[PDB]
Amino acid sequence: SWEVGCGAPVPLVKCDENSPYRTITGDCNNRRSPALGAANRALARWLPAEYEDGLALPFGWTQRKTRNGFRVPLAREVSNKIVGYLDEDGVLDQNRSLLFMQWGQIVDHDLDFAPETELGSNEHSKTQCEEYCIQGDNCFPIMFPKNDPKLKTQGKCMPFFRAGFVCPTPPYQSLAREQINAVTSFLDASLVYGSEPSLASRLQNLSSPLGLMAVNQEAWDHGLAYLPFNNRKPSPCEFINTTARVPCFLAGDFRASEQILLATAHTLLLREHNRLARELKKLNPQWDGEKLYQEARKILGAFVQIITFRDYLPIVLGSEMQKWIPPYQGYNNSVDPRISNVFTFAFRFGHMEVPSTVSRLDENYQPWGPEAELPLHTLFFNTWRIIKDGGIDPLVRGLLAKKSKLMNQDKMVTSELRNKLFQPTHKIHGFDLAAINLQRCRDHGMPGYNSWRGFCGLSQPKTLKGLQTVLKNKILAKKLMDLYKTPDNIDIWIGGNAEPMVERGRVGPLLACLLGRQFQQIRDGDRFWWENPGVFTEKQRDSLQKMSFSRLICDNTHITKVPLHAFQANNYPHDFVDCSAVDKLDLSPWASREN
Ligand code: HEM
Ligand SMILES: *[C@@H]1O[C@H](CO)[C@@H](O[C@@H]2O[C@H](CO)[C@@H](O[C@H]3O[C@H](CO)[C@@H](O)[C@H](O)[C@@H]3O)[C@H](O)[C@H]2NC(C)=O)[C@H](O)[C@H]1NC(C)=O
Ligand SMILES: *[C@@H]1O[C@H](CO)[C@@H](O[C@@H]2O[C@H](CO)[C@@H](O[C@H]3O[C@H](CO)[C@@H](O)[C@H](O)[C@@H]3O)[C@H](O)[C@H]2NC(C)=O)[C@H](O)[C@H]1NC(C)=O
Ligand SMILES: *[C@@H]1O[C@H](CO)[C@@H](O[C@@H]2O[C@H](CO)[C@@H](O)[C@H](O)[C@H]2NC(C)=O)[C@H](O)[C@H]1NC(C)=O
Ligand SMILES: *[C@@H]1O[C@H](CO)[C@@H](O[C@@H]2O[C@H](CO)[C@@H](O)[C@H](O)[C@H]2NC(C)=O)[C@H](O)[C@H]1NC(C)=O
Ligand SMILES: [Ca+2]
Ligand SMILES: [F-]
Ligand SMILES: [F-]
Ligand SMILES: [F-]
Repeated sequence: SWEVGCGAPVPLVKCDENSPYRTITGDCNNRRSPALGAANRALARWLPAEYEDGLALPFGWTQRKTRNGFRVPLAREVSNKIVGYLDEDGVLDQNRSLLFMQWGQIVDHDLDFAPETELGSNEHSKTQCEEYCIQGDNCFPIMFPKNDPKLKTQGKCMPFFRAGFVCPTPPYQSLAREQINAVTSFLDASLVYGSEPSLASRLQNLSSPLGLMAVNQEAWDHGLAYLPFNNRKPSPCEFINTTARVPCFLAGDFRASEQILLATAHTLLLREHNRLARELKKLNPQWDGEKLYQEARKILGAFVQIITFRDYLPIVLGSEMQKWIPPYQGYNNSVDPRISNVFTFAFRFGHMEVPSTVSRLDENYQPWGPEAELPLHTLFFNTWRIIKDGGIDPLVRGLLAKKSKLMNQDKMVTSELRNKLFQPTHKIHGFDLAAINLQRCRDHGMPGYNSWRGFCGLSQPKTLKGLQTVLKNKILAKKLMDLYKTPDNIDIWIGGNAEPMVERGRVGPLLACLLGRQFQQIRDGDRFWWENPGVFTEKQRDSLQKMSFSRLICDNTHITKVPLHAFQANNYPHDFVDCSAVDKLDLSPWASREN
């Protein structure tokens, strides 16, 4: 008895079988169990969900029920006491480019998404929740503590709706609540091509047989393309400057326009497709619109994988890289490719790497204009800055020349993300990502810190002094303890991120384990992993090993000077070489001789 069945509300079709191209929804990868890794399924559970009433209520819901005999601290008070800081001076990561942070957010959005509950294409709940903070059904407000400034100017709470959950929708029972993953589990650039047929089609240019993606027809960037605008009205990107009226962009993943620098990456990727598409058409004049689409799409997914696994992971995990992700040994069909629930919180470490400003640089990498550098908080859902203020180049240079914020125990998340966040639904720039990240842990029903420490075979502290050693920080450990009473209750997000960083890495033991586990799993379980023999020919593989994020920039913007290693900190003149010195992708092995 497993309850094994629940395969209801989810899109399903026949397995193309023996087809050399990934299905959009992620289905048909695992032949013997077709729905593994597919979009719109439940986040996998490495450990049993822990809810207040065992079944679905989060801890904190019933204001009288304890978790391990203690009251869980209000999400925002954990923010105020531990996560906040004021001095942005000294904070930058001295050997990681702002692209380091940015790539993590791409990978993240390629792997997982637990959307919010709706139930109101018009309803008094998307207003009874924001206007009166009444807890009920899917409205689980973030109450403000006594003494929070925000009390004085904002209200009684920050509205917050519980995340979507499998099987049905409506008021639900039976089993433990499981959240949905509306995105595919495999590193496959689903953020560029979509997870859904439908949406996947919308994205395509099917007015012509060139196998191109749709591009904006209203604005251009020095003859280079932009992402299409969205049909959607209302539109937050429009609401951000009622005078300008520039809607959000349309991409394979709905979160694309959340911040300007993310929209930038999305558009460099689209560009890479179209570029690949044309080139392919040149070498093989007789290929299909579909054929061109899938083939470029396959080369692109191979790209996102190579940079992630060869260039990005080695530096998030550091020395702990070798221990969780041993060299590739072939596709294993028994390895479960599904993205676990805890990963979606483990991967949120990147939030502590986001700095407070964003720069635009001129051709010599000098401040572009008088208002070059801007507060990150005016950039949430900001699209007018790209379209009407220089385009992409000024913004990509910033990613290569600036640095990320470095995780620090006394400085965790910049106030830009911590007090001034713009949520696409409501009106202000007054939300808190750290309190939300904490509240979301409880909604998803996550086990405590020690449960995960135990899961990774690491010591489990039970007293102040024990927590002091694990964290190697005396004061931090005291605050955490005064708010939680026991480490067993410490929310995984704040717990995993409070640990000191491993050698050469950028996350601690617990996080290196949970991420390290996830990545080995989504690589060993992917039938279409690029090295998996039979997916790309040997000569094609040799061609792909030369890809670099640097070249991607050369071939897709008008930048002519770039670093060789793009994630490490690079100083301009000196660390920047001319594009000609950077290896190009030789698309010649993709040639097709008929006779
Ligand atoms: C500064 C720019 C960023 C903003 C404004 C931002 C904002 C957000 C917001 C609002 C959420 C959803 C909160 C909720 O309703 O639960 C979210 C989720 C998340 N963020 Fe970020 N984020 C940013 C950067 C990053 C980066 C750099 C990373 C990692 C390297 C990251 C990783 C994640 C992860 C893993 C999720 C959960 C995804 C899911 O399963 O749905 N974010 N972010
Ligand atoms: C700034 O970050 C750089 C990357 O973390 C780092 O340089 C890297 O150091 C590692 C470890 O010593 C080396 O890794 C590579 O070693 C051989 C070549 O030496 C390669 O064949 C392997 O693939 C392996 O990855 C590299 O020497 C180097 N990485 C690269 C890509 O150049 C610096 O240590 C950091 N700067 C400071 C001051 O610490
Ligand atoms: C809302 O979006 C507006 C653009 O979509 C933006 O206005 C634009 O920004 C500045 C003025 O704030 C102007 O830049 C400069 O333009 C000429 C050069 O061509 C100079 O001579 C001017 O002195 C000016 O500094 C843009 O041309 C301007 N356009 C308009 C119609 O005002 C606003 O800044 C945005 N404001 C908000 C609320 O975010
Ligand atoms: C889909 O089809 C073609 C692909 O090239 C696009 O039309 C060209 O775009 C520019 C628009 O300024 C012009 O040079 C011509 O009108 C077109 N040239 C060609 C090749 O005929 C069109 O933009 C594409 N539509 C979308 C949204 O992708
Ligand atoms: C494929 O991955 C699975 C997932 O871990 C592995 O299956 C294990 O096989 C070993 C035998 O070497 C057993 O002792 C383990 O208990 C199995 N674990 C699970 C979860 O099945 C295995 O490493 C891989 N299979 C092969 C032989 O390639
Ligand atoms: Ca994916
Ligand atoms: F600057
Ligand atoms: F503002
Ligand atoms: F060149």
